[PDB]
Amino acid sequence: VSPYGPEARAELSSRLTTLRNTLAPATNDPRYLQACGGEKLNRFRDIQCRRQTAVRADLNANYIQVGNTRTIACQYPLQSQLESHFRMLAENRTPVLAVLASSSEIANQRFGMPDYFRQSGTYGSITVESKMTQQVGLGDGIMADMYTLTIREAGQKTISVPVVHVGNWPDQTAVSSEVTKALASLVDQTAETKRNMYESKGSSAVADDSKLRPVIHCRAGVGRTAQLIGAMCMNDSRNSQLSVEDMVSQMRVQRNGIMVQKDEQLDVLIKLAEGQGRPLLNS
Repeated sequence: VSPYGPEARAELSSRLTTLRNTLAPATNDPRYLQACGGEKLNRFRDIQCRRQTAVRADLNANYIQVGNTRTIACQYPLQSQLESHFRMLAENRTPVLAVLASSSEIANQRFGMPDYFRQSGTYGSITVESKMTQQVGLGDGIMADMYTLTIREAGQKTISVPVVHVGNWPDQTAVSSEVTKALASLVDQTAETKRNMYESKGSSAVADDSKLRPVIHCRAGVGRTAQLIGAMCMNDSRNSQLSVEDMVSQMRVQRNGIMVQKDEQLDVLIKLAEGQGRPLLNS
């Protein structure tokens, strides 16, 4: 018996599959947040948002927790959702926003994915100012671009959020383990330098568990986002013993059944798992 063999992984896929089929949204499904007024909520009719963990009423976003690791996964905001997207960023006092949508995607107007973090802009009352800083090589040609978004709203405390942007991670693909672990750490490390900044400042958002969470998003927020979230979860010593099965089941139950979309992305979390002698299945 090898916990990571052909057999074992076959068992993992059965379970995980039944869960996706089971979590599929029905029409007006009560488990999922529904678009109000006819305004559009969902980037893709079928990538839905669990009502219970929903962050705001008008975004497709979710508070997620696997083990002891808390973050917020979302979809790329549609143009009309930006003033709320920034609001959530500000109120969460975001220690870091990781964006995994490639530059070709954002570039292509057909996709309607605004280039919101790479330049200055005014949305409603919220004015934003971007400023590029370092640029880090993660390996295998992958590269992260770093920015700093300053969010200003009249009458509100000005908040700046550090952005980490992996511009060349194609949609529907998995970056290797090594680039993945390399990315996860770069995200954790950025998170703490900023958490530490609010901490030495006495911000009460530190007490609060709905705040100071890493916001991550790609295109649909179930693919490239999941894989990263599964590797941040594994970087936490506290999340010990938590198998891949639970890991995948919590993301899926707290967002939708498409979390960890492709079988190759899942292979990556199975690789990291094997590398720590971490279990795949439960029991």
